[PDB]
Amino acid sequence: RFPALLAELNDLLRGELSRLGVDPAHSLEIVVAICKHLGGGQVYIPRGQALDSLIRDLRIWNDFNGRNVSELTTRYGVTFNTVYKAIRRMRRLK
Ligand SMILES: [Pt+2]
Ligand SMILES: [Pt+2]
Repeated sequence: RFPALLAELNDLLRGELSRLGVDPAHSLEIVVAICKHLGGGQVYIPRGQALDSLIRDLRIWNDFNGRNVSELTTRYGVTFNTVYKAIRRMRRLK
């Protein structure tokens, strides 16, 4: 699909680019980096809930510094249990 998927990936990127200001011409520069470091074979991109659960945990575990779980439960409005599960998740993914 890539002639078409990469084409879509490009338009989406230059939209979000100009959206954040950045000149919409650096999109192609970004599509190249994604494909260059991520490419090789095929990957299954999650759709709904699986994706949404991951985005939540990614946001949480990226704010974790090793000792701020209390701060994370307050910033994200979720329970200690939810935060610890996200953490255990960065850890498990190899
Ligand atoms: Pt790489
Ligand atoms: Pt880590």
